[PDB]
Amino acid sequence: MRYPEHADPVITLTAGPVNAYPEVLRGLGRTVLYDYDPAFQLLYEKVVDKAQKAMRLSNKPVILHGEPVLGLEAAAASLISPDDVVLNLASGVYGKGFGYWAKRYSPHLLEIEVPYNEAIDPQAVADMLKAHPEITVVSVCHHDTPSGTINPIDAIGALVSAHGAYLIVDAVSSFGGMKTHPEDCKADIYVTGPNKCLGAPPGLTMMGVSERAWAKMKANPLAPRASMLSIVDWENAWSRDKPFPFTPSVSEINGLDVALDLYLNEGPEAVWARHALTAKAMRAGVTAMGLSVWAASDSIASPTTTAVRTPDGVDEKALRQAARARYGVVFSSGRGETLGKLTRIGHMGPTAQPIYAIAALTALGGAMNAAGRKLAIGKGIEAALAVIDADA
Amino acid sequence: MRYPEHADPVITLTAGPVNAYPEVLRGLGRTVLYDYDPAFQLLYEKVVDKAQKAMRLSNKPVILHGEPVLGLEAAAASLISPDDVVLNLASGVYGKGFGYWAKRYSPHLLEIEVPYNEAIDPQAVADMLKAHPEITVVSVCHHDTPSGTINPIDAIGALVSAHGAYLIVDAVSSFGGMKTHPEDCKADIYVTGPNKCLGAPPGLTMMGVSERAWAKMKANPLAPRASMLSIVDWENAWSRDKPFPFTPSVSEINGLDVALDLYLNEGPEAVWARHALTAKAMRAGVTAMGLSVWAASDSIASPTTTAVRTPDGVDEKALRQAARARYGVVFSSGRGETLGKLTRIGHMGPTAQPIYAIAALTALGGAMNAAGRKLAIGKGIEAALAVIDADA
Amino acid sequence: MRYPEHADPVITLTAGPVNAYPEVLRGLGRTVLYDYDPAFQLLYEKVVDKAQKAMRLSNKPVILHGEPVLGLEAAAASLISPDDVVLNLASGVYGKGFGYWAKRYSPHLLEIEVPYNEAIDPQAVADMLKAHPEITVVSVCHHDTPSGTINPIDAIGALVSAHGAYLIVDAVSSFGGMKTHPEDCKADIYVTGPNKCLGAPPGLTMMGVSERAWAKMKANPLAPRASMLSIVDWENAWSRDKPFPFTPSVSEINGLDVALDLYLNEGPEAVWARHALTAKAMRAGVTAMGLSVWAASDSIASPTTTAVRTPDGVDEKALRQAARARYGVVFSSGRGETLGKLTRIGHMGPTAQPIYAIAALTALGGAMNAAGRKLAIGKGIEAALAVIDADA
Amino acid sequence: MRYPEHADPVITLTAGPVNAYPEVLRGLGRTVLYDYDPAFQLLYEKVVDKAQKAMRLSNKPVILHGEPVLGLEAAAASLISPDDVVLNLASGVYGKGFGYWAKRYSPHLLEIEVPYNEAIDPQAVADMLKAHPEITVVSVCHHDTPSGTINPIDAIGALVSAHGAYLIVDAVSSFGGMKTHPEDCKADIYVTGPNKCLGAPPGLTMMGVSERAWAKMKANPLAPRASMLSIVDWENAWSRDKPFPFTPSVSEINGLDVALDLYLNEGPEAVWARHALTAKAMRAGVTAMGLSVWAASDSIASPTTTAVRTPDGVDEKALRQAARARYGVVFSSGRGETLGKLTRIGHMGPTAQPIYAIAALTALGGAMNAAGRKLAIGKGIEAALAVIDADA
Ligand SMILES: Cc1ncc(CO)c(CN)c1O
Ligand SMILES: Cc1ncc(CO)c(CN)c1O
Ligand SMILES: Cc1ncc(CO)c(CN)c1O
Ligand SMILES: Cc1ncc(CO)c(CN)c1O
Repeated sequence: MRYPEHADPVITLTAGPVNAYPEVLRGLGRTVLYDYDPAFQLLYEKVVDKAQKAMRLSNKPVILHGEPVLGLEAAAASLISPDDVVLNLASGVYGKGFGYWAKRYSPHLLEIEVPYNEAIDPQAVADMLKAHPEITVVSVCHHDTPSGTINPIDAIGALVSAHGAYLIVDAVSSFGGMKTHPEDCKADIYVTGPNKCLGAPPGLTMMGVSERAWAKMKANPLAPRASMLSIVDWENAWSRDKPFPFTPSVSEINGLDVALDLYLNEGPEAVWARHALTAKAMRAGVTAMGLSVWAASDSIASPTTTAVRTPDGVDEKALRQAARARYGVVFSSGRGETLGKLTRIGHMGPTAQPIYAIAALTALGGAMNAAGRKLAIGKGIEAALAVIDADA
Repeated sequence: MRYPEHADPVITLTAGPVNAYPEVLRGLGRTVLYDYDPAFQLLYEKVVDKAQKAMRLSNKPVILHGEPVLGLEAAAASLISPDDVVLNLASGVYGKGFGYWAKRYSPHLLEIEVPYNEAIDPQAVADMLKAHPEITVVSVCHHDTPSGTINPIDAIGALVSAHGAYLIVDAVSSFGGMKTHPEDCKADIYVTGPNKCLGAPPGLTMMGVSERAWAKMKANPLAPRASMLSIVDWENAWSRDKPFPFTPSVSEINGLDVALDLYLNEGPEAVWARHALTAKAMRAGVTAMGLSVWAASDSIASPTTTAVRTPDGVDEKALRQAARARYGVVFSSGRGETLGKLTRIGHMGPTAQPIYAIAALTALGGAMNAAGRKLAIGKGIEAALAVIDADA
Repeated sequence: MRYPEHADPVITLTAGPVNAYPEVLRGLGRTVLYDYDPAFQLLYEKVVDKAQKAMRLSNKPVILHGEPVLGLEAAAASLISPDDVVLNLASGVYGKGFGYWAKRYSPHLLEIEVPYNEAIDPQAVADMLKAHPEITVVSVCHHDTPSGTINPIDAIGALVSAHGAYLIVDAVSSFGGMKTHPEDCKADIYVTGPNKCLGAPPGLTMMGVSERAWAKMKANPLAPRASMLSIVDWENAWSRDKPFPFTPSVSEINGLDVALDLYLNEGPEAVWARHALTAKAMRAGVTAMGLSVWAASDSIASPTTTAVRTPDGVDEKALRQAARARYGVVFSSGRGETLGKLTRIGHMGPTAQPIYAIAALTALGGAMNAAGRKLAIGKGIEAALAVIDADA
Repeated sequence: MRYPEHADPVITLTAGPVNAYPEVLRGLGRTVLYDYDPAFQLLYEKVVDKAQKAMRLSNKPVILHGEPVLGLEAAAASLISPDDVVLNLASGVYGKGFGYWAKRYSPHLLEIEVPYNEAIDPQAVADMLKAHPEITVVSVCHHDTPSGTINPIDAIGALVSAHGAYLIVDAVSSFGGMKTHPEDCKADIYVTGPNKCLGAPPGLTMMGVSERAWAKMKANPLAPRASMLSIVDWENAWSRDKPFPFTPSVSEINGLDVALDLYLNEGPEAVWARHALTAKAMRAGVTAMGLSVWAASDSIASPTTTAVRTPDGVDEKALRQAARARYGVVFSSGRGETLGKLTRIGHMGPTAQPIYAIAALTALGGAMNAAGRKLAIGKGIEAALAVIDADA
């Protein structure tokens, strides 16, 4: 049998979007209230509170009404002034991408770049900060999703703070899937969203903003105001007694409310543990069947996405097409420089369950063997199962 | 009895958000596909196709992934450059507000302004264009929602086309509720969304873009690129064979898909008819009970919102609070310069049914009489019912 | 304009089914678990607990997996033995109907019957019990829905208990809409369901069973066992550690779980108050516009349904057809003997809000006037509004 | 990690209930119409029409408003009278169970019984009918779910028709998952429902009734009338111009409407193919890892459920508990005489996709090996995958 391209798949095991939690799907269908209805004003405030709790934040996170690219662009536009000296850290497509936004707002850009299967060395950051005491802003990506690798943002954040500089963190594809919070890495702007590990669709940004970041932005006359890019205009919008700069995405708020409930109710530590275990099983299976994990070392592989290096001679696009057509299972391609070079299996929110690693490994192996590889699929499944069983 | 502020209301009869069509609420809970899944790529293309059909467009409308303030800001930022001389037409909050964005992108701003219960006079537009050959861009709001009034955008658009200028039209709260289309008014940029008459929640922008506008925006070094504010980045994203500049709001697209099906299946003309009838009945009831329609004339009153002038001396905020607390019915305040001057009752999508005008009249009259007015509520209901019963 | 018969209506204001609460609609879409999954076994037990709390029951209510006709037939089949002497009380279609089931299970049937707009006199019950000391079972209907009238079941229950007889109560269309509980009327079998005032669809029965009723049924070898009609087989099915006699209606259980939450969370007393107020406003409006409430006295009119007598010369079916076609509002016909003689407007769960009485009165008046009546519709609305305002 | 019993599982792979199709879950949340609303009357008629098309029926199927045990009990109660001599065919729990209801309605019962891993032999049926001209009714179960085995009902039905007897067929867990229709087996009563292969929750019965069966039931003084158990009461209820004996399960009808659309739109043959492939892959994997399929032969194994024999010495209850606790995968126990003897993995509707066989095999193998077995799980997965990859 074959699954047609036009028809829905059986299991979406991508690095996001994945299907939302079923409760979130129902939540998206909640009553759409007028945004100035008192019941909505209360709800919105409560949602900010839940987000604050989930992010372990000492102050209120800002919700912005676009998917997280909005938060990242807004952070650059607001926190980077023309006299700032920015150090951008690039270990993949998103990290490198951010430097282009930094250069938009300040002509002074320094960069540390590593190969797109490696991680930034905190010591290299320290060496750079010593060489360049003029640095005032540092930007880093936690999980550079198209690479499935993780940067040590807490160690990096400690060094940025030691140098009196501001830290911008992209944690879009890590928050909620592993231990990470604005406080942990001493972030001044910490950008995430509910559309990766939290199991909601794309549409909203969740942003931690330090009191020092608030001061800097509010004193910056170039920071966007009366603009979709404005962070400062949303400063007090959490309050039931305050207006919204523009109309909030009411249904997305309903979805986020449920996503936060699910996360908080399950227990963040338990949620992180199942992401890590699913990924660990996946990597063990990949290696056992004769494939290679993309990450330069196991230690930097993401607990929320496994990137698998495309073997020589294998057409990666055809591979994904075959996994879907044969088994109904959808994986992600790479992006930019990693496009065509790897395949990504997400382990995110609803898909962060070890049984999904088993399904993924089988479909990946099956498609690889259809492409003429001679993988030991059974061996891969047993290796993955051994990881699950050893944690039991 | 009293309805608590924290509890949900019984009927939301605002000028938006209103509760979405029940089908749309269910639609929002459809499968969230990976955005590069072939089934989603096809779905997105077919949603753009539906929007093109709904908008009677000769070319593809652009969907932007924020609520229509994004469309309006992006249009200013992309189409208006400092060489342009902008004529902004202002008869209300949104019309005047657009001038602020125009001035951000060009120092040259001329305006025709009328009080916020009037419509722009096409003779004044013709005269202004004649006196100012230097005008290159003209902006106008179709339904300036906080006033419940309509501008004659088709005649205005023809004058603008004859002059040789670009036209930017805000049809956020008119499209889908009355006859209007980019073609009808020779729009170069026509901004709307599904969150007023189309009965979806806030989150997306539907934008008609003329071939001439495309060329102007793509030529302009100052037009946003690699930005939330970019229209040009999204030119080819409708196509199943093309990537997305950033991740689309997948669940909002599911909602839009349903909203467009409802509209096209019902028949746009039939849909416009019931908006207009609901509004006509509303206005008749308002006048018969002893209140005044805000619009300077009945002829410019919107078929998608009835704005009712607050009797001098009545506390409009307390009035709305009373309507919700006594009867569970939610109305909109004014906004900006109409705040405190009037109350708005929306007739939009799911609320554009004449029986809702009856409910609105009773709650409005009841709240007014609680504030010491002596309205003839029965007379109001009978006048509204006569309109319904007379409809041919 | 006209609403086609094939298309959905705007507002369903019948005596049930009405549209479910929106939360219940979402709840019906919850995960369908295996009935022997431990999470479902726990859920089912919790649902019984919630039902017990809502019914103010000293012991567990039984949920049966058919709409309440099942409970009523099962009660007759189980509690009525061939040597029982049954007194059936009939003030309408359902009360009279029950006597046919009683006669199925015992040849000994006595009856008190009153006209179908009147109520049973507790004194007549007392007189009958004195005349016939051999009576062992008495059956009564609380709200005989096709009549929109209420029997004094607590007073009647006290007299039945005084005579040592068992009491079967049909509270299908009263429970949750007014103060009534098995304990209040000393019921031995108390049959209701969530498909009237509780705002869920039809499918489930909620049955209070006294310990004395349990003893009687279990000792009755003719009581249905291994049967859809079995109550006794479900005795222990509430327990997470016990099996289900047959497969429960899992999705209906999900709906009931939400319905109970809504009721308990709002506060039963507050729920009853809004049913009573909506009905009170409705009756005041009916009378003021020149129509007649069917009930012989206002005191016996149901707080959950208003039955309106059809004027001479008016085609009641055509009337309902016109209310729907003209205004999109759906009312109930009568049933059996009341069919063609009255129209019913329900005030049940989601429709038990006074603003719906206003909509109902307008559509009823409008349709009556279309039929050549000359009703004072405005006067009716004002009378209804006066009732609402006097409770404020 | 461990999945708590109180928390939801990851994948329900039981022989039903399984989670409903996502479209059905949404369908259950459709508007609940008044049952006498013309739009519902039409909808109900069109749902019966869809069921008739799905069942390839020459006449209208009857929908009864309880899960299919209602259909089976009602069929016994209506079709079997004490003059009848019933031949009950028993190869499992449901087959044997039906004999109990037969005996309730006629004292004359003959039976052909085989052990609960076998199928009824059509030669034995022919011989029995020959030896017993007095047989007037024959009952058979198509898929006796607690055994995962299939009886040859088409050949059996032809023998029964030749004999001149009525045939009652239980196709609850076969219809929609393999080729079978009332016509195919000359059924006089054919009982099924949407809660197994059709991917809806429990609550409705779909019943094929022959013209001959109608005449027999309507003649029988003992057939239930004015009863939950009545088939005869429902004969004309499909028609938009006819009343309902009691209130239909409106939300279940919405669910059924969607389930039938899914089935008819996909193509019944295509649907049967994927059930059969999923099952075939499952059986291959079970055997290759070292376990035994319960069915006496592969040829009688159901394409909608794989029953796996418990290795002697293994605690089957603890096994299922382990599969859920370790892997979040839910399997069915046996029932009655198969309880403790085997574990069942359903392949039904939404779970009838081959990738689910892979997940089931891994969780089953993992749980078995945790109980001290030494299964070749990798080998099992590879054998299952080979079946998938071989499918022409
Ligand atoms: C690492 C990362 N950053 C930012 C974004 C923008 O939302 C994405 C989404 N691909 C992402 O994966
Ligand atoms: C006329 C108008 N324009 C733009 C917007 C921004 O979405 C709104 C919404 N108030 C509006 O009513
Ligand atoms: C009073 C009454 N009793 C019993 C039933 C059976 O559910 C109904 C539903 N019409 C009813 O209204
Ligand atoms: C074969 C069979 N018959 C009847 C029923 C009653 O619905 C079931 C459900 N276990 C079944 O599996």
